[PDB]
Amino acid sequence: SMWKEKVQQYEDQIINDLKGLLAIESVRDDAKASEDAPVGPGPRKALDYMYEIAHRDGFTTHDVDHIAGRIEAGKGNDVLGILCHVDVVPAGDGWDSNPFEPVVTEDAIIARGTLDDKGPTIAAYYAIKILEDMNVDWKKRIHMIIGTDEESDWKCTDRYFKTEEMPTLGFAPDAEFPCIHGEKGITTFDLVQNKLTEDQDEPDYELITFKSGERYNMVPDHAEARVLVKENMTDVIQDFEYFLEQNHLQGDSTVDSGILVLTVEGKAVHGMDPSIGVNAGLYLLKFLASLNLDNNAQAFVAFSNRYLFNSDFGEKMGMKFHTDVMGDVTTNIGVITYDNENAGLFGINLAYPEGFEFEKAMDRFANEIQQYGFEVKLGKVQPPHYVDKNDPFVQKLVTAYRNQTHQKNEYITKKQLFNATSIYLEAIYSLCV
Repeated sequence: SMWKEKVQQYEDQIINDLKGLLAIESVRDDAKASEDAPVGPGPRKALDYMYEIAHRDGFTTHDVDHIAGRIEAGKGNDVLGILCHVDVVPAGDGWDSNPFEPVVTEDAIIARGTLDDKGPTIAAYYAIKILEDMNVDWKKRIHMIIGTDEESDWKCTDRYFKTEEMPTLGFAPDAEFPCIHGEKGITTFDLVQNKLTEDQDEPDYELITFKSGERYNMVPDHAEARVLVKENMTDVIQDFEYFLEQNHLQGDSTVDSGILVLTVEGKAVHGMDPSIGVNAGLYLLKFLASLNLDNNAQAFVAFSNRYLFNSDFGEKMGMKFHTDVMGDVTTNIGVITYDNENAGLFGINLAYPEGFEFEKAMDRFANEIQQYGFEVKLGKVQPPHYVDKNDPFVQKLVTAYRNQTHQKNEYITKKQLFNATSIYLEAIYSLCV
């Protein structure tokens, strides 16, 4: 395309830069490591080499303990990350050429690291340099993140991500769980009430059943309470209507034979953002809170009100947590049930960004709850993670690709190399410009 010519104007500089990087015997050497070169002198030089060309070309860089680092470009809130590495495996068995003296041929360039990774690392960097030469007007920051330690897999756990910013999206071809934003974390768990089989006076109201929602991460738009009314009913009915209008709610009340049936409609919406909908079940419990109920029903209504009502962002559970780009901890109450025999239950869906402290928070709350006769039953934990095929950059790469088109004696084709730059080039452009 136009992209392809563009690169062709940088052919010699790409080759030169590449040669320079292949010529470094950046092989792991644990026995000669130091604090200055934690995996040995080679990889350290290869990482330094990258910072030099970055500087030569005017990019800011940032080093992390001389094991990994980044070359920075672009402008804006979002950060696209491209993760690569400059360490290389040993050459070893029967090379027809010097593995760390690159030979550039007519069609091809021959050396260790041509394929993994030095070639793609250079392609990526040149896509960025080319775009920069255009003096193009960026809308995203780009972090070319460069590692040296084969032992790490780019986890939010590993040395770089302990302290450096997490890319909001990106490409990390060789890691299964890179620290890149992707999928919100998500769990479920039940809050279960301990039944209280004790003795008490007859109550103005006995809650017989309550049901709202189902076991989906949706905001329930329907709730029903069936209540035994000791004395008269005109007051409760009148108050329910008032409550419905004060809260701008559709709902309704039905009587038969001493049983009052209270019904509240809400607004279903996905549980991944509950603030947007209206939880019928929580609203109905909110109203029950004003009544003299039997003990168990009253503790159950009370619990909803202390921890649940009007707390879409985990606030009343001690779990508010805000992320600069990745969103907030979110709590949807998808299911609420109650009956005489089993007492009460609340099903919670809790969505979190990396890296909210999940189990620590649970434990704290798990205990706070003890005093109220409520326990936590843990559902499935699905931690935040990156999904390569959902990633908007990986996708532009596949599109850009479509638009265009440990061995011995490893080599890379000139054409493979320039094409790789064209495709990085197109994709990065479309996405950050």
